[PDB]
Amino acid sequence: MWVRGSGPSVLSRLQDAAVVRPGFLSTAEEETLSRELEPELRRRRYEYDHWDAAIHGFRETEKSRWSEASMAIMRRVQAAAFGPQTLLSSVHVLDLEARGYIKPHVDSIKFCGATIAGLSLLSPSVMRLVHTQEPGEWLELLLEPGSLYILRGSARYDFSHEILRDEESFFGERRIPRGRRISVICRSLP
Ligand SMILES: O=C(O)CCC(=O)C(=O)O
Ligand SMILES: [Mn+2]
Ligand SMILES: [Mn+2]
Ligand SMILES: [Mn+2]
Repeated sequence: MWVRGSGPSVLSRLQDAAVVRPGFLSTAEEETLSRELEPELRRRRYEYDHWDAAIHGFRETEKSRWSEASMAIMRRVQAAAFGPQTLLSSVHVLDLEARGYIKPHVDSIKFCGATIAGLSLLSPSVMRLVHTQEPGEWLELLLEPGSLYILRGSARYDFSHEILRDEESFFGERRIPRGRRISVICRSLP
């Protein structure tokens, strides 16, 4: 079980809209990614936090030039997550510290398209999707290293997403300890 719903209603409506594929990436693929990004990210300071920022305890980069092994993975993501849809010119790499987390938010409708897909690296975390009008409507998705999640349609427009902080990091009743986490985010264009 990598998904948990607030009821079978939200589960029915989002079965093809909020998708997780654990084991999308192989060990080699995970490491290929770690090797390439680590020195690029390590050149940056974890940013000053802002109460009014969705993301906390983070540093990031936008990557558009890839080695051939990495390019192969992006295409696999592209093939699995996007229809006949155009991708943004760059890919978002997010690096969260163990004490870092992401607050509830909908990814900007001006600059993001209908599909968001993301790979998680290094450490397990929990993405919770809560309905923007109804706090009672939610899903939790368990994101282990090497997993690809896809959020599209209703899961991308009508729900918020967030990556729970360590103290609040529960998949159901199970504790998911938070460590440092690298994520690689592909977004469709408007
Ligand atoms: O790491 C992730 O998958 C979350 C990325 C995200 O929500 C964002 O940067 O808007
Ligand atoms: Mn920045
Ligand atoms: Mn987001
Ligand atoms: Mn129980």
